[PDB]
Amino acid sequence: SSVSLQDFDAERIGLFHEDIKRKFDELKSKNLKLDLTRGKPSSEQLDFADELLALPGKGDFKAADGTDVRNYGGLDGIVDIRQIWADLLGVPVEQVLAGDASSLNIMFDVISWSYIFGNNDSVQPWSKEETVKWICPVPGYDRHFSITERFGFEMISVPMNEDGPDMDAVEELVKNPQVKGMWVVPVFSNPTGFTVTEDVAKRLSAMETAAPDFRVVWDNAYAVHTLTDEFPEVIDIVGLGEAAGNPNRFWAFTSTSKITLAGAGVSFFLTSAENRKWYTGHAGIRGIGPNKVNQLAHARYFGDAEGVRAVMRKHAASLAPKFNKVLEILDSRLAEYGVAQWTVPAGGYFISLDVVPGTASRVAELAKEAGIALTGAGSSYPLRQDPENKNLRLAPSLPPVEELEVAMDGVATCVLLAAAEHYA
Amino acid sequence: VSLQDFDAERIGLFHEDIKRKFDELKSKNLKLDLTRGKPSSEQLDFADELLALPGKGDFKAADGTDVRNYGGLDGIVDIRQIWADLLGVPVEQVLAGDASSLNIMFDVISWSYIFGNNDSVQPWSKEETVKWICPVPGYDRHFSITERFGFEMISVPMNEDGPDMDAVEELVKNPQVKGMWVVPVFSNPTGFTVTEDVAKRLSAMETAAPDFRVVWDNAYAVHTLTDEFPEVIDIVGLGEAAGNPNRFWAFTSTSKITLAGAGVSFFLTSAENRKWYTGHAGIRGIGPNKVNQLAHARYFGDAEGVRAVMRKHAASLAPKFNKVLEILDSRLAEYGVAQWTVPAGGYFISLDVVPGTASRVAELAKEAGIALTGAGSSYPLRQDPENKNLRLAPSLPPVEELEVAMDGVATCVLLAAAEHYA
Ligand SMILES: Cc1ncc(COP(=O)(O)O)c(C=O)c1O
Ligand SMILES: Cc1ncc(COP(=O)(O)O)c(C=O)c1O
Repeated sequence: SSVSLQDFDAERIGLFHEDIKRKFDELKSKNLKLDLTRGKPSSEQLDFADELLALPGKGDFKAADGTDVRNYGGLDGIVDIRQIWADLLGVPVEQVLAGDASSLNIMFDVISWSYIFGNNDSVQPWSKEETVKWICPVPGYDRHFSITERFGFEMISVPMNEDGPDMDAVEELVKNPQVKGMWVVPVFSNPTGFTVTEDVAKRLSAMETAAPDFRVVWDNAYAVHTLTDEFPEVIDIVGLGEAAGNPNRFWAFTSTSKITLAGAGVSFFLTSAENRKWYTGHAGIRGIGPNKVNQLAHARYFGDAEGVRAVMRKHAASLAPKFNKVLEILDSRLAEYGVAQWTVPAGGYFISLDVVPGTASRVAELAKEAGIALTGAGSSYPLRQDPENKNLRLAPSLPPVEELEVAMDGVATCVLLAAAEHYA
Repeated sequence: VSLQDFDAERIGLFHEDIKRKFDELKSKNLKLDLTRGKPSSEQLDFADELLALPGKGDFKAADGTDVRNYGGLDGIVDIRQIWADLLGVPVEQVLAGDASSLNIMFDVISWSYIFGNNDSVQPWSKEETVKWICPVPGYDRHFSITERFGFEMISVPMNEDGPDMDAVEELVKNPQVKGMWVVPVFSNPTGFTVTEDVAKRLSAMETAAPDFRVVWDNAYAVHTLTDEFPEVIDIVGLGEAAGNPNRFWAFTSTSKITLAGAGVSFFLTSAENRKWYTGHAGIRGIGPNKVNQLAHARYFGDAEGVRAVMRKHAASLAPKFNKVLEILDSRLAEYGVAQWTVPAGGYFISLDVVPGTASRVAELAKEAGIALTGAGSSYPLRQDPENKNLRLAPSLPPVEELEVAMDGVATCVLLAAAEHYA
């Protein structure tokens, strides 16, 4: 009685194909120009931080330790913003470095410097190895993969599961000394929405790796970025490494790009004492230090960690209805057919949609014909290669709800037409 | 009579007297510092408004870009256009970054080492040896970058008209030589300025390395002490005219214009070099801080607004330089122990003392509570082969502290000289 599309008989699927073609032609007739690709805050979210454009303000230029933020010096970032983030994340302030307005920049730099110089645990620079391998949980973040691609690292994929990366697979892979590191987005992961559990974190902390200088990039970009009233747990991953006897394993990051201003916020690097010393030793050759004025501006804007969480409540209220609309259209158009699976995230910036394998690129092509921009098939995979051609990323944050409704209704029609083509 | 011409008896008397004066200095329990090439608080106060810019509701660049959101690797048009106008170059030449030009210099060297630059046949990491030309006295933070990368640094004199071009043109015949540092206007620390003729030689010279780069770090491009602004040679244009369009990586910043560490940096280079840079920069991140760029554009308004700011800096700094020069004149000139630059701009005075004594002068000054930068600080690997050069940084302290500090330094110079000759 219930029958999925893949189980429709030959005639039934042919007739379905004719029907959904009608619907697609109706869609194309609307002459839409809509875009579901932009993983960035809306204007209304950026409005929240309007005061920050006037901070720290005339005459307000002393950090909490007396530092004149207007003059040179200090590689670590100012104590005011470091302490707020330490309090927010529940870690010792000593673990926290605060940078400029890009956490990606710091991730690039620590990889780059490991490549040139070696890290503090290296016996030689990564540039001297015949092959460098890097573990990539998928679906994941294109800008991560682009860094390791640029450096010529062989990227080895593993599944990103509901509780984190597949640890049976990771534990096996790291037995090869070619493997130097891995990427993970541990909370509301980009784009699955999945979150690393304590058990998986402990496995990452305790596993033994063949490379003596192996590093996990723990890019906690969505550390407080809830859609609900409940904030996710902040695992003190640096502390878990230390407890396991692998203190230098984790390079942890976060930022305020999706809290304040996207591209004009403050970044953070959290790591062990030996790793911090290594980083600041190199960073002090690269320059005199980060922008302390913007750090003070941010400290004044937030006040304290509760002030950060109050801002995140504002973002949640803005984003929630957008996620809800996408989810409700996916359900109302697709659920009955058994053609697609999608995440129901509790935070972060994306919904991850799996369609009939072999059809994701066709869905994106159909959507384009109908004036709806989707992120390309494979975009969440190393080298833009999804071996199942099934996954699509949806970005609800920017457009208004009315645009999301029309666009997602269109996407649903494209999913069904591509599926009908595939099965017929 | 110069000190070096005093006879044994006379130098002995001099030595005893100056040693007593040094002891009297050391008893004052001073805590002074002539090392910091930083703007003073009074200079930083000029930009107080900038701490509140661009202000609520003011977030659009001139082309309509929302500066609060992601994207754009080149910097915003407003600040790029002001600097293009200020420097007299096409706006297309100008990239605007974050608050450190050193960071960009480091990056382009690092990326040449890892990846090669756009004219490389292989990354610099693949070379057995990389050599780099270092005009001296020069900037320690430049030399620290090339030291960190393990490049062999080859010194050449920084003369009044720029680097010794006979020496440079010979050195670049060696394909191991991949580049060169220069501070081309009010050079750090000599105050010397590259002439048109030397710039044309740099632009036209044949280099053995196909991917040779000059770092033209024009940190003091508008940083006059007199209110006469120096010529801005369009060095990128000169390289283009000479048929070496990709030779120059040019830099400047607002660190000594607005806020030191919270300003805006600039990278000026050829089209092919810009494409190479932004290709790599776009992997490193999503782009620079456009809000601070807009803040700076609003603060200045236009190139004339930048020059008005530089006049404020000149009026603050000129009396400090004058006071230092007056004390050098009144304590040292008659003895023939020292020579010093008399700069028209920039942040330093370069002082040469009796050869073999610079480290002793710095040690004596430290005993007396006066911090001087160490001997060799303006040389690669901190190695001044004559042990004669010292840097003086007048900008931060008030002139009252400068007079006490410099009087003490002069006593140290004379004691070290007396020890040397006795
Ligand atoms: C996983 C992840 N990391 C990093 C970033 C970008 O961060 P930043 O602006 O600090 O470079 C993003 C985008 O928000 C992201 O999704
Ligand atoms: C020659 C030179 N270049 C660069 C700098 C530092 O510039 P930034 O703050 O833009 O890194 C200085 C200090 O003013 C300098 O003397």
